[PDB]
Amino acid sequence: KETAAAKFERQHMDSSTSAASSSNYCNQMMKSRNLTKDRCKPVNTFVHESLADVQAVCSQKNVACKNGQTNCYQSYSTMSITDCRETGSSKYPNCAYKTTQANKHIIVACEGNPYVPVHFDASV
Repeated sequence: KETAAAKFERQHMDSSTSAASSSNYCNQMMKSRNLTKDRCKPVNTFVHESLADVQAVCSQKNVACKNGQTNCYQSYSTMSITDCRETGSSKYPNCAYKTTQANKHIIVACEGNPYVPVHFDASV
C-alpha cells in the first residue's frame, strides 16, 4: 500500500509550480492528486518548494503537533504554499475549492529512516 511518506508527497507537494496560477488551481490539483475521488477532502495545503527542502524540515524546529505528537517540526523559513478549502457550493462528486496563496512556515510530522514528512500539520 502507499507509504505515509508517498502519501504526503501526493497530497502536499507541488514542486512543479512556484505558486497557484489561478483560482482553479485547487480544483484541478485536488482532482489530479485524487483527493476528491471518494469524498471531497475538506482542506488541504500544497507546498511549492523542492522535495528536499520540505524533507529537510524534519531536521528543523521540533514542536508538538496539533494532536500532541512530538514528532512535528516547523520550518525555519517561510515557504510558498497554497491553501485549498471547500467552497460553500462544493458537493461530491463536484468538489469545489477556494485557492489562497500564501508564504508561511510549515509544520510537518516525520517518521522513518530516512526521517521524512508523513503528515502536514499546519501552515503558520
